[PDB]
Amino acid sequence: DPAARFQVQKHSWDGLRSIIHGSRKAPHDFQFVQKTDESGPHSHRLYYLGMPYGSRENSLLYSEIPKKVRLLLLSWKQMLDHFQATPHHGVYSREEELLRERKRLGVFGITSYDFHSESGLFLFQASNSLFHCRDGGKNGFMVSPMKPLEIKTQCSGPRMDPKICPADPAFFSFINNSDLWVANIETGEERRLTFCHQNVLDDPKSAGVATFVIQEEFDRFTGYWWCPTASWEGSEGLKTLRILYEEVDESEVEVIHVPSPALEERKTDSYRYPRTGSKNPKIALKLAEFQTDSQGKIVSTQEKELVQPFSSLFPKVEYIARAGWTRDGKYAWAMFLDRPQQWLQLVLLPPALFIPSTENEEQRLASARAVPRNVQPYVVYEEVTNVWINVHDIFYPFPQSEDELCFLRANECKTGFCHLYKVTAVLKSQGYDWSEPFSPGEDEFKCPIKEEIALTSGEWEVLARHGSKIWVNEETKLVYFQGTKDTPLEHHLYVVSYEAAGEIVRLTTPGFSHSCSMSQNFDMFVSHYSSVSTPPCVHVYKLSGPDDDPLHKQPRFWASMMEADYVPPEIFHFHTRSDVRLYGMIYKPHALQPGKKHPTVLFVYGGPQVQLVNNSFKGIKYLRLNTLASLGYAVVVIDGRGSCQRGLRFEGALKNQMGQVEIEDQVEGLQFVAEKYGFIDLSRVAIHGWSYGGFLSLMGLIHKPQVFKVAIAGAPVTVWMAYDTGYTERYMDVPENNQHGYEAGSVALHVEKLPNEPNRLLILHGFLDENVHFFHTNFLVSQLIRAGKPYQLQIYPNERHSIRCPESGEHYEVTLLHFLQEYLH
Amino acid sequence: PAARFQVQKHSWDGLRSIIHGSRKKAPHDFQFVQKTDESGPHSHRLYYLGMPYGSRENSLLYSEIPKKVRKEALLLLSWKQMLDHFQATPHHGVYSREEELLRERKRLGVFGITSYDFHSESGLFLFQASNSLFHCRDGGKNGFMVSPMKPLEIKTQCSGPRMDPKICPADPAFFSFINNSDLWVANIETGEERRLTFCHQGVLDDPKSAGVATFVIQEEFDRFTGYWWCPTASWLKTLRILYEEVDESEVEVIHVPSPALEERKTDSYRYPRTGSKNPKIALKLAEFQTDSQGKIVSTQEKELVQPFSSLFPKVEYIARAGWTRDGKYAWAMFLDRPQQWLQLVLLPPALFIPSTENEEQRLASARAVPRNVQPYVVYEEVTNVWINVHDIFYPFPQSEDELCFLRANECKTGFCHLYKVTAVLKSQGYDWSEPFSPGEDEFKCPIKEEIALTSGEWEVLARHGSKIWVNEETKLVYFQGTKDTPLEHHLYVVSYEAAGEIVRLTTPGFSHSCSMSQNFDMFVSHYSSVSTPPCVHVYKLSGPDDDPLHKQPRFWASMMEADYVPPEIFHFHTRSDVRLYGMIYKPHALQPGKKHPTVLFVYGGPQVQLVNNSFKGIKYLRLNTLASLGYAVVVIDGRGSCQRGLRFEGALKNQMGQVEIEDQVEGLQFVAEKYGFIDLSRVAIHGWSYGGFLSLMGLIHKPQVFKVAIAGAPVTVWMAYDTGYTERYMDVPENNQHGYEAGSVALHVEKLPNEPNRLLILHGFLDENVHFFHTNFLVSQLIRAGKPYQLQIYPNERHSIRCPESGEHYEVTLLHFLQEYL
Ligand SMILES: *C(#N)[C]1[C][C](F)[C]N1C(=O)[C]([N])[C]1[C][C][C][C][C]1
Ligand SMILES: *C(#N)[C]1[C][C](F)[C]N1C(=O)[C]([N])[C]1[C][C][C][C][C]1
Repeated sequence: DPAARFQVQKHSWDGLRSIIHGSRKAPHDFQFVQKTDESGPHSHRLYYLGMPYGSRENSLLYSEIPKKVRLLLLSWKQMLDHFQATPHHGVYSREEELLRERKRLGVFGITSYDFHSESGLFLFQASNSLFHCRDGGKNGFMVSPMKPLEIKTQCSGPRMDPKICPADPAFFSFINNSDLWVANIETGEERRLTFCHQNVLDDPKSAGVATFVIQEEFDRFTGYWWCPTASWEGSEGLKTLRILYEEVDESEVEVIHVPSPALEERKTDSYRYPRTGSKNPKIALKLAEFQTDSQGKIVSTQEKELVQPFSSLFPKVEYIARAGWTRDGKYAWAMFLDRPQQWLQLVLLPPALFIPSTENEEQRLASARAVPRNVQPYVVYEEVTNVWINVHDIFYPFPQSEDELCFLRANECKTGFCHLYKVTAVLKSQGYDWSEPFSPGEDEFKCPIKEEIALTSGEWEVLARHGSKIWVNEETKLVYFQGTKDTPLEHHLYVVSYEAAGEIVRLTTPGFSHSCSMSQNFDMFVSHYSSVSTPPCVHVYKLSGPDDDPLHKQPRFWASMMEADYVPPEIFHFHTRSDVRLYGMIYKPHALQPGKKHPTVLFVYGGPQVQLVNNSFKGIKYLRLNTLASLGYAVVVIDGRGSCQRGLRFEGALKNQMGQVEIEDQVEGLQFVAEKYGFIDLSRVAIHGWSYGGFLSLMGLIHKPQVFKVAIAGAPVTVWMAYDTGYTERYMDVPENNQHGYEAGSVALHVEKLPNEPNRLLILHGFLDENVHFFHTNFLVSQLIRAGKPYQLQIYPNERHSIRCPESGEHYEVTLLHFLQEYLH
Repeated sequence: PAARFQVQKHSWDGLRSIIHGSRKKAPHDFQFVQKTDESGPHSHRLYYLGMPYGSRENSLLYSEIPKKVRKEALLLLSWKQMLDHFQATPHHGVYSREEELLRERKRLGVFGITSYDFHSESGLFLFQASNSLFHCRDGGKNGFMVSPMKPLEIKTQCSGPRMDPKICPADPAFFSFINNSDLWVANIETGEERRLTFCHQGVLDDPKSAGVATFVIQEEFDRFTGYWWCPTASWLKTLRILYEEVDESEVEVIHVPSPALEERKTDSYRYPRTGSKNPKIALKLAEFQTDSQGKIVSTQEKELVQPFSSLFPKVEYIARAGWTRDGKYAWAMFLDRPQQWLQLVLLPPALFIPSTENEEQRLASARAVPRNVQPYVVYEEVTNVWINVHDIFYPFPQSEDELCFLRANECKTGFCHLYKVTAVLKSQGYDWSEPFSPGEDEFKCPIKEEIALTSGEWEVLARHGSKIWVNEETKLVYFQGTKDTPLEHHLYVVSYEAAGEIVRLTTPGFSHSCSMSQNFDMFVSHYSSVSTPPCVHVYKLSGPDDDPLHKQPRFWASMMEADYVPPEIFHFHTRSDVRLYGMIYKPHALQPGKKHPTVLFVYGGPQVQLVNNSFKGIKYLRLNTLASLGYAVVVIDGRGSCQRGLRFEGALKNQMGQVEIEDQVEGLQFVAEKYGFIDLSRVAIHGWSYGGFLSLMGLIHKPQVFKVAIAGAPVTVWMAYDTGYTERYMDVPENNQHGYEAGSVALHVEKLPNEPNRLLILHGFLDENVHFFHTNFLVSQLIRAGKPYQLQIYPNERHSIRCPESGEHYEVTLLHFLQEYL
């Protein structure tokens, strides 16, 4: 009991600063391009985004893949010649900074780019502007880097979301001031295609734009999609180009004010923020045509809209999750969702279904009568559930060979795990009088399913979210994908035949988790892979073997791109009293002496769409947990029920009772860790997490005060009523439908249950947080004062939902160390 | 050793009960009205605003002053209600935005009726209540009631609040108000309403306003009104209103959070930061004609015959305005942007012509204005330090071609004193139809005489509601002042005819807040001392009518009477021989030889004196509570503080932060030697606003003196504070780079402590005076230097913690922070 309890060494504030300062002192976004020159030594050029160790910023790079190897390390050749993509002092525009928050982009420089393979044209944002360069194809392969040519513009403000036109690389598109524009890269000609935008709250219409809740909660960063092929309709031979697009009216969506980064100005910015229960934007898919002559001059432009309203045709639809087109350009498609997020629909939209917009009532019925009777929406798929629809990206339509459609689809709600299915929907025209107005039935456009074959199955998932995707080879009839079949703790690359659902073959080595990228030629892949114990590598594997059995191509290591007082944690697992396997992670105290009992930090997140505990390298993002361990803290992480990678039913334990299930699992994990490992002092446990983790830190202190001595709640969710529609309604329902659950899970309403003793609660929040508004902390403090309750608080004035600036970051870590040092006893 | 007194360490529940155990407005806004009835038993009815001990809200009250009182018994007057079971405070204490902000600008803590207007002959009372307007009739033609009457609400077609109600002096059938930043008028008898200005439309696109005091004018110049009734009618009959018209277009906007935290919205505010543009301003006139039936016939919008910017090129702020009692001239009190040059300017009504968009009509009216008519600059106060705005300006009626007036003047000698002045109004002759450029001293009247009525090393009180009363029969001016001592306000009287004997009418050993009968036969004094709680007594002025200067004030009757240990006032001299006054709370149940930990409670900015001889136990209960636990609490009025004249206050000029802490350290070291109980090893500095600023300056510049600092709502960056206050003491930023930087505590964060537990920051989130930005930007810079801090926010609080539950939490936190860390 006396000598048994390990006392942490108490440092001064400057001492802790030096400790934090001392502790702190990869290739992605790939494009495989084959070289058509047998006499040269290189088979491919691999293009990618990457940040070298010497460089400040992310940039466009390339490596040369050789034809024969005798351990190769590939050189990182620069593409742009001494180019600063990041603007002066890292100070982005408002639109571009907010895109970086919605995409969680910590890195400076070029973060997306667009590529067109045949022409070899690269298109990207840089310097709060647009830029381009040419390599490969007709332009040829460069040895030395080339300066990227800036694209001139008559538009004022930022040009967001550049995309090259697939049908014609002379053309490209962008968003300027919430409208769709198009332009000619060769001639410099620009043309505006939508006219939704003009002042501020007085200007609620926008076009080609994903709104806040769509970006943040549905992972869609665009609301326009190029048609992939061109028509040649007209009198005298003009070429037509199309863009499907989301139109938005935000009139009835509540406004909130968030402070500007320019603190000296003392202003806010206005923002359409749909809180749970309140109105989301009024939405529509519209179509935009434009014609071109043989000289590349944009002749005419047209605004088209659906022949009947979007709200009449699709009466139950609340959000457009995803959209695009078939590869031949025959149909546009969309992925729709109801407001509960328990009913999804994959809908085809023929171009003939769209007619020109006019304000005149006479003209619209003429164009409506001119639409063929056979033309209509075709609902090819319908996913339904008692839990919720997670949006899965995978939807690969095969080109038709009319009257049916074959496609691959990721589906979780059928069995409870996300799996690939091949589906044939039967397209049969009911015949519709589009001029006379129209009320659809409950299954109005629902295609019959001819067959639905399961390609994958089991107690494991195909990855289809947060950038995971399939690669489909139509020669060999194989679908390449990623998944958890080996284990929840490791991502792995698999291959399976979509023709014949037989043997799934694993192509990545076990004991590591893999983030993979395929050649469109299917001859080689990259895997950026890692483990808990080993830092990440990036290797190039060539798929080799006889062409008579392409399923069993043995992956042979070709070459490498990246290689290589930190002590890794140990994964463990355990069963709850209800027989549910939970995984956990422990960092042991460094230089441990058995028999000692050490104070413990329960690091938590615990919300949906995150798995903390898996077999990949943690020392980059979670260095602070190792730093804690270097001082003699036990650090424990538990993936409780709710967390992702374990299918729908595991996730679904949260449904309408957020806060209620999670802490019990965390307590069980903490008590398991106590019995297994001999070094936890349960008298000195601290709970700590950001966002949902801060919410859970507060729930731990409220419901389990004898378990947790202190709480360091970062950016916490204190009032579920103040969070958005998309996230909150999905897990917790609308507020009027779940009064008991909203109240029970709102930490601000249970402040009487928070401690009478001071030094047991530290709150942290970013002042500029536009995700979880500082209100949450403000309102928690308001209620803490009303109940007569002590608290400590730290603001980060130049910081949103994450602490990006290093000096702020170091200060955060020093404070945490001091709070634990002085008060965790 | 055993000598160091250690405070008893309580749990948080313990400190909460301590604070709750400790905590478990007087008659003001007086009107004397004589009873015109020899047979009846009462000489006067005294009307006033007041709040009984049982009652929640402030309300309109009266007492009956009897004709004879028994001199054996001490007679206590009854507080009779005017209104019959009336709630003046709106539902849940939730005022409108305009009305809540007026209560912040006035520091009005109390709920209910905070102002009212009275008309004496008719007996009409007019006042805001229930976010609406109300009236009742008593005295005069209406007669004197015994029991209370229900106040009649005034119906209106206006939407939103009706601000700033005033009865027309010339005709009590009429009254005025502000609705949506424009002047309106209405007839109380007939219910007819008429709008007179059209500056506001239907708030960034809509910058013009009429009849409105802007933010900096309310907050920094003590003017809460932008329109002034003419006191007489010309003859149908015309009635007049002088008004300030205002354009806020070029004034920067800032966003402050709304009280509705759930909304997560802000409110826009024209906030002129130091160096940036103040409003473009103007005096205009609004006339309206009435028939014998009380119908408003016609209305006219009038403007000065030449522009305001051409006539008065150097004038930046309109400090005050009004009219002469006969209605002959309007007048205004002007100021330059440095605030070192003031002008009292008379403005004849004939100088104003109808506004028209037609140039031909404007030149018709412009040619028609007489050549002899003009502005008359009757006074000019100028200084190297700054012009404090003094209210006192009494124009005598003209017994033409000259003007006698009384004027309070501080810049002449360095102390504020009464002078009788005769200006000669001689008409220079002006071609008003052609435009022209005034130079310096263009309209400067010659001074015939300027006689000093008062003089000495002491001040006449003329700010923050202080005023004179002038009796014209007896040729006496009654006033208030510090002639006896800086620590006590006292009532004096002196002849404006013959500048001779100043006679004191209030008893020494107390500080007095007085109000005179306009009949000069009796006064009220609301008075107190450091040792004794406040009383409100009625004194009758008695004696021979041939010698009115020596009327002996005899106590007539009383209105208000009354583990607290009062502090002890002291004084001492600096190394430079400047007398500073100070206050100490000794530790309760002191054992001499013990050395106790100490709280230096500080304010230290301009326009405040903390240390005087009046009761502190109401407003500074927390300082006694500190003392009850064994803290020494020391308060020092350093150089810069008010009540000491201009040169003492002027020690601040262009070096805020630099002089004040030295005087605080000197006072603290003096207190150490004199009183045997200060442990200088355990000294904390604590203050709000300027005090928080100084608490931070104490920690920066004297870290070996002060162990901890509890900075409340601090001024951390002088560049972020307003024009009116900052430019006056610290100049423009372009003119004082060295001083702005030296006095900005946010820029010297490297000098703040490396050790944690030495700095507690506190701030109201809804503070629209000292924006939360100040704390925010201090924290931002604390992070950049790698410096520890603790922080507390008040989410439902502006510049003051008004809500009691917030207040208790604030006090508990302070006790815990001191207990653990001092
Ligand atoms: C945090 N984290 C906040 C508040 C609430 F807990 C959810 N949340 C989010 O950031 C979500 N928008 C993210 C959804 C995508 C994957 C991570 C969480
Ligand atoms: C505080 N107090 C704030 C900041 C600074 F100290 C000045 N200040 C004020 O509120 C002033 N505008 C007041 C003027 C009238 C008398 C008291 C100070």
